[PDB]
Amino acid sequence: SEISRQEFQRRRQALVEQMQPGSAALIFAAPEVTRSADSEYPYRQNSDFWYFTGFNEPEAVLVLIKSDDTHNHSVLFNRVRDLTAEIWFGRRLGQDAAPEKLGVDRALAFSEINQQLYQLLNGLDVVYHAQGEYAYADVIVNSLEKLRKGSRQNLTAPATMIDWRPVVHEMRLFKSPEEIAVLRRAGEITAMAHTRAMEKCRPGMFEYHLEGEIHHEFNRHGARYPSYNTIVGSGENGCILHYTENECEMRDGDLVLIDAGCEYKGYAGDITRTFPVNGKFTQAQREIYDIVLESLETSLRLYRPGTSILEVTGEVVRIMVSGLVKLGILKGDVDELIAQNAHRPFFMHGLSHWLGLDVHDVGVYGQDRSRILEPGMVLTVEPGLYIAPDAEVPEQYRGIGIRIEDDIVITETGNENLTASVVKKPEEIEALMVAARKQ
Amino acid sequence: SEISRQEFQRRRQALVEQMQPGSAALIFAAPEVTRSADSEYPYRQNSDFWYFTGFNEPEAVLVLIKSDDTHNHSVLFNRVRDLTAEIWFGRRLGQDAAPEKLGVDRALAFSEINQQLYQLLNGLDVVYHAQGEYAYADVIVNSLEKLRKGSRQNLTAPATMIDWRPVVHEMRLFKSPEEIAVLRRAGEITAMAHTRAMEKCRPGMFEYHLEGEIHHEFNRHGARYPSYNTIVGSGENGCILHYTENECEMRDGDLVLIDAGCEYKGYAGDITRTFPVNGKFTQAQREIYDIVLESLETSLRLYRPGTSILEVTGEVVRIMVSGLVKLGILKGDVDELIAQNAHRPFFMHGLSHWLGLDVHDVGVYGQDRSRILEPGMVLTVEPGLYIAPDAEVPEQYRGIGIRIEDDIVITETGNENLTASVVKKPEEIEALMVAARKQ
Amino acid sequence: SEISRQEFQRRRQALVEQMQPGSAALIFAAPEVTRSADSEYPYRQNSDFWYFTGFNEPEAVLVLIKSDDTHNHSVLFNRVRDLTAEIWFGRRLGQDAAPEKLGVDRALAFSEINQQLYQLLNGLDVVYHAQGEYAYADVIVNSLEKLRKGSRQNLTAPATMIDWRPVVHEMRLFKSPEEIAVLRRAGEITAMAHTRAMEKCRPGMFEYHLEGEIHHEFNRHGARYPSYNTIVGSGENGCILHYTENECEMRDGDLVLIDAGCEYKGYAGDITRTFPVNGKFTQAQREIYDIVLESLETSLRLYRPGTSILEVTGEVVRIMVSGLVKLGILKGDVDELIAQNAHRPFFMHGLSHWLGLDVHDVGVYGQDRSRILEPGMVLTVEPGLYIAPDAEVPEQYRGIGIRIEDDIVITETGNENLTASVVKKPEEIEALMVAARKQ
Amino acid sequence: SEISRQEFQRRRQALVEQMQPGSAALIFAAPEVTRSADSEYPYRQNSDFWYFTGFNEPEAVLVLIKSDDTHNHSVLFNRVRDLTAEIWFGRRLGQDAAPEKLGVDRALAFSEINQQLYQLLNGLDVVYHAQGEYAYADVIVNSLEKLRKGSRQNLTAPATMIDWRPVVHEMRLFKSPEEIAVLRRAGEITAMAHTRAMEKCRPGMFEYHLEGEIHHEFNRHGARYPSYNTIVGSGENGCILHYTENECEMRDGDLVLIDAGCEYKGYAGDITRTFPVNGKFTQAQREIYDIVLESLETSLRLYRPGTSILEVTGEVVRIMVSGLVKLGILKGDVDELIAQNAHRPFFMHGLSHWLGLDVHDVGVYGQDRSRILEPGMVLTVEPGLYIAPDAEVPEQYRGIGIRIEDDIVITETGNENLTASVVKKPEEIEALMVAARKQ
Ligand SMILES: [Mn+2]
Ligand SMILES: [Mn+2]
Ligand SMILES: [Mn+2]
Ligand SMILES: [Mn+2]
Ligand SMILES: [Mn+2]
Ligand SMILES: [Mn+2]
Ligand SMILES: [Mn+2]
Ligand SMILES: [Mn+2]
Repeated sequence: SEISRQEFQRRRQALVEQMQPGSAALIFAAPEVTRSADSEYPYRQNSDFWYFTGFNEPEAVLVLIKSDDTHNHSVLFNRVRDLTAEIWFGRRLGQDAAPEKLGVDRALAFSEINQQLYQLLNGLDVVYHAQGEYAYADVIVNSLEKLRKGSRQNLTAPATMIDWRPVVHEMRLFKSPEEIAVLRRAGEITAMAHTRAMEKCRPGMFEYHLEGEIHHEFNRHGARYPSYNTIVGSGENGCILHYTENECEMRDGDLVLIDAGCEYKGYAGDITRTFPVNGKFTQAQREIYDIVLESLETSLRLYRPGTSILEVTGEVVRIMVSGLVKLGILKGDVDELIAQNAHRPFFMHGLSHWLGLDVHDVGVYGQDRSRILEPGMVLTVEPGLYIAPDAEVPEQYRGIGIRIEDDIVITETGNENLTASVVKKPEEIEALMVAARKQ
Repeated sequence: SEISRQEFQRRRQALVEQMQPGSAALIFAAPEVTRSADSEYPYRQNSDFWYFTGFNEPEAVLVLIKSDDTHNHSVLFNRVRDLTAEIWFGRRLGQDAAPEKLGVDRALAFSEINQQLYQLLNGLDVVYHAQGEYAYADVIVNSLEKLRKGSRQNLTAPATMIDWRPVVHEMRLFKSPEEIAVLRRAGEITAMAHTRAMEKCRPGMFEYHLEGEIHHEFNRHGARYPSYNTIVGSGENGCILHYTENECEMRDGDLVLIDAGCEYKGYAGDITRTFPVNGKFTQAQREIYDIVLESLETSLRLYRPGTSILEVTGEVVRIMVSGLVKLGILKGDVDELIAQNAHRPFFMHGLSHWLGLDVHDVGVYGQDRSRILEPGMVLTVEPGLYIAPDAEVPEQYRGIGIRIEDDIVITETGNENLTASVVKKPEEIEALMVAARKQ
Repeated sequence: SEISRQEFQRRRQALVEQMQPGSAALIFAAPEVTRSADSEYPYRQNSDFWYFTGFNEPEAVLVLIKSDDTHNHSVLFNRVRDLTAEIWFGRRLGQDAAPEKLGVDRALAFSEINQQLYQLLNGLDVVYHAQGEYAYADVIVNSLEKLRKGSRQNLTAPATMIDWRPVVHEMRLFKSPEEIAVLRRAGEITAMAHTRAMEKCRPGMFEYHLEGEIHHEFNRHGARYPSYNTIVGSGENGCILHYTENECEMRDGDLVLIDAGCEYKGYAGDITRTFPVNGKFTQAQREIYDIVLESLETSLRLYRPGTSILEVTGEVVRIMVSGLVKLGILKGDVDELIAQNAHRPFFMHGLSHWLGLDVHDVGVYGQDRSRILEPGMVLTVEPGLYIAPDAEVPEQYRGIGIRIEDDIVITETGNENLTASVVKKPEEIEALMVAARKQ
Repeated sequence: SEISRQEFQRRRQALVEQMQPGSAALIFAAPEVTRSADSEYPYRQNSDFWYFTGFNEPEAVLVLIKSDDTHNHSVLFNRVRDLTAEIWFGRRLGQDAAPEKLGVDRALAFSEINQQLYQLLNGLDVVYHAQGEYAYADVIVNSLEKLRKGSRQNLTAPATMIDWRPVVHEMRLFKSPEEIAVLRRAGEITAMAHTRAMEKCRPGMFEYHLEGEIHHEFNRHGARYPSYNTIVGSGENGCILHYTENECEMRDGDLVLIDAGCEYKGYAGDITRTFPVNGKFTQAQREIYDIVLESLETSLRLYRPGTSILEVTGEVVRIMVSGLVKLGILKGDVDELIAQNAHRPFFMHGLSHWLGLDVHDVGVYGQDRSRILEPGMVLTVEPGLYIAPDAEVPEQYRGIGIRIEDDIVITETGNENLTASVVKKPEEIEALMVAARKQ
């Protein structure tokens, strides 16, 4: 599944629809980035620029001009076709093929941006620009100065600049059926990688070995890159939320927390599964795992239109405090403990965040993530309990870090879980591992 | 194999040895880099900062102070130990453990760099700084302005600034036995990945599938990342030197050029192998492959102390022109054709480049890469012939891109080939592929 | 005459009136400026910041907040009272006395601007800021980034930024009776300086001597500084529009063009008078002077509400071409010559420009300065003829540069000439000079 | 008197003499500076650029190239001759006339600086550049990056950058006989201005009136601009060291402290004289004035080769403490009071500073201004006593600010006072004022 040219065009029309007449929206591509000396990291297009073009080249600017309420057109600045630059670094779309290919009205060489942009903004009343996103973009836009100082040439600069991100990000917050299909495939690809990791894990292997298995699985399904740096934290490393070293050998008797997700057609998969390295939870590991699983299951039953992340979080907190008191990790009255946020040393992050072109996707959460949920919103559900190796708790719980994380989409009557194809019930994990351990 | 703390210390002493008395050398860590929004690319330490520390954290500065000819000491500025930043993002070395761990005399918090640096440069005569490398580094160093304007406080700024790169890069150009062992392991890891790719390749698979196989092989041996973006160009894509899209399905009857190398302990492996997708070279494919192979073999026999890349290139050019004339691709007198650089449309890059902490390693080449080779120098050997799909040559050669690339180390009496463990003779490639194709 | 605190307040209310509810206008002071090393030029406040405050200190920002349609208040950031900085450099208004003194509601220390500004813009919908005026102002305003990234702290940034200059400059274009009184005094002060210069001029004196006389006259009336760099161009120097060297000794038989105006209470006086150095126009000097004077007189009769600078310019051009044809300087048909802009080599600048807090005052001119004139507009009237020393014209006209420039205010039924108190009719100039030359 | 072309050439040769072979010194002109909107302050050339050229145009760079120990040449980048830019703003030297005029070997258009500079620095070992002086200069110099990255074009960048200021400023610290003649004329011009001010001062005049008299006197002698902003502090304003408002009406019975100096041929005059507004010192005014005068006279007797500013300051401090104890302003033992720096609340600045192309001239002072004085050094001598209007001292001394400041040149056997032509003994001041007050 993917996002076609037609949908990119619809998104552009939806923005223009919200734009004032006599205005221009400017959307810039991500700059290339250095890894070391003259080598660069694999190119990652800006999420917002991608959302409107599906074009993976740097040095490109999308210009949406709304002359009036009926008249509007698009202009793309992109790298010119160059034979020696292409023989060396790869093919370029160029200007001739851009209009038909992307669905834009015109295409100009990026090399001419400073000679053409001011001419496109001349006499407009508003310019929509995401100021402060990229320094090179700001330099180009600020160079407005030509218009401001060009009255003798009969040039006028738009006196209003509006940040298009709040509107674009609210658009991104609500997925189209096509986007949900893409995310559904990403969740499925990420689930297969996690299953594979569970089936490959053996005491003595290095944490990065599971990362290697996961990235090979992402790749074979057409998702070349992870949507974020893979986390493989065994033993004490599981208490580090974003532990990315993945350098320790995995110990017999320790749990391993895997946080990994692919990037398929620009969209993020986001899955976390914690399981025993030897295929068998110990009693103390199983006791913490149960609290985190109930937190997840209860959340999955509750998430729906009408509720909110904040509301569902209160349910998880009560589940957590209850279990921590029962195990002896917390001491006191449940309601009193809840009132003093006593769960915080063991659960210090949020239960959810939006999911889309970015793993921590754009969109307003409302204070304390209280915004009412509506169909089309995609988010993660990732309770966790992390007992520090030196926490003042019963000895057998120290160094246990557990998180169990799925990706869901709010539907008309609940939510659809995009990553339930990888097991999370302890007996199922053990059963899965036991079958793999026998060949 | 690896580079221990002792060797990092020796390198620091070797720099100090070359430094003037009453001076300070400043070496900055690479800044973290954004991939998208709030997600960052996997951290890659600056090669020069790594060369002297083996420390993989950002926001760190190595300060080597040479008080006089007998007295010198080191100061490291690095991120302070922070409990909440570590619970979230990972462990930090901190200041207490830095001296013993890295072998530096003192360690100060990076947060105090602007309050301490000027005090360290006060009254020195020279400051060695790689100006223009990183903007943040330049801002810190330029803020010298405190010393210049602080005469009333009895402060004086060094009036001389020397770029330490020419000296450090000349150091990097000559590998220690330990570095050669690391590169030898990197060449071996990269060769196993290429062998694996040859054995997995089947018509119909996508170019990125081979990239997935290669990166999984790098990973299992402890080389998490490639030293450069993997190139898998089948058919016409083989004529694009650094084709990294790797998006086309591989065709029965086409050749596939794979350019890939791992990064092991900071060092680059750099291997290219071109072979038939179906396990069998066609006559026309075999005819071009032979010219490129002879170019490589002859070069491997010749490379040694006393010669140069330029000198060996002349040998390759004659081999190329000779074969292109014999095949009908070039027309005329060999010596006349050589004199007019007639091979250039088919071989447009250099035969070698240095290899080390960077795939295109630092070090002076001499005009036209004429510097006399000496033991300890590591370089690649990567003749290639690329016949454009529209080249005015016999129809059967169009769209053929071939490159065969090994990594070598110049020794006292020749060179040691670090990547010969992956086959390159056509019968050997076919034999290898034929055995894999039967299971 | 001057502009009191009440008027500065009215101007602030008039801006707020035009502002949208839920917005803030930011107006920054001019930065101090270096003359050489550690010495600075005499401080000149930004015209727009002055227009709203009458406050002559650097490091100050005026913040006008419009909470809604009925509620609005002002906050001033200004240098804190410091005993040692004041003993050395001068008194500072400080925060305690600012509210009453300037008429603002609150005053905060400039040192706290970055800790307070974002708090003042939090939750507003619009921020009016003159982007690109001062780099330091832009850095402060862009540091919006705190609001954008502070959603977890419940902070929101205004998504709209509007340039307040077009509105403020349109305000500045129309003078209040008080401003016209100030400009009237400035025109009178500048006229006395020009009269003094005419009465002091003697062959052999240096051009800068007249500049010295002029600046001494400005000073004695309370106008310490010129509104622009004084121009004293004798002989060939008169053909250089903004000749400011004023280094040549004045020759018997040459004309001297003086362009000078004071800055009184922030407003510009702008007067040009050209006269013979020896007190007597030669026939050739008198013949060119007559054309320029008729151009000025005709313009002074015509300027009124309903007409425009462009319209009056056409009248001047016909006068010029007519006289140049009659003298032999131009050859051909008057109407044909006018049609080919044949006067341009001799009159290459505009006839008028606005006058106010800046000598070349803000305000839209309309294409080709065609905007219809209205009461309250202040402008200059400064025809000129400059015959280059090598111009292909009758020998006796070469090296003659003449300009005669007055400042006027458009009234309900014409214009009031603010600088007619300094003579411009040749017989009057000669009469004036002849009387001075006898003591 | 002035500095001719030959001397500018000698200075350039003296720098080249101290430069290493295979190097280039870069000296940039001061950028033009905005006063308001499109009007600029009168141009002030950078002191160091002036010191080597005597050229008063912006957008110019002096390049001194020392090929070896015998071979060296100069290249000047300066604004090209442009007919329309000159008709409007003034004449430009241009490239054709530059070599002969300034005495440089070649002159190139400033517009070509980025295409030519790197070519001039190619292959050199050292570049002398005053980093951080001007941002535009740094941008030009840093754009070295072309050389660093141009090895394939056979370009090499100098690896050493040396700040030429310490050497140039040490040169500037020692005046040539010609420079001393210029400073002698500047001191004489400034003394006539101060005499004029004393003779014009009358109760009721405004402080800025004396500033007007002073600047008119500077001007008539060919010193158009002050070397620093004129200070005219009457009454309590005299206790503000650099009071430049000069806005108060001068009161009968108050003292007026005038700090003013001209800028003649680039050099600074620097004189301070404090006298009664009504021509008669009161007893309390006379008692403080005597302490400051003795401090000055004693210093003038002492200043010579072999001593230092620090040494002479100790003499002044004893004189001050002695007189303050005798008047009742200080209480205690003189030696004890001196030991606790009890004079500091009344004398808080230094006794001297260097004088030359900058009023606070370049040159190393040594810790606490202890550098041994040598012939050729020019400095000021400006003891002062400032009793705050609220100081806990006898009522009659409050609000008295007095400073008496001369400019001297250290000679072989003492010093020559360059500004003694304006009276400083109280009876002489009164006598001077009394004669002027009668007409
Ligand atoms: Mn996750
Ligand atoms: Mn997540
Ligand atoms: Mn390669
Ligand atoms: Mn290579
Ligand atoms: Mn004028
Ligand atoms: Mn004018
Ligand atoms: Mn002074
Ligand atoms: Mn002084």
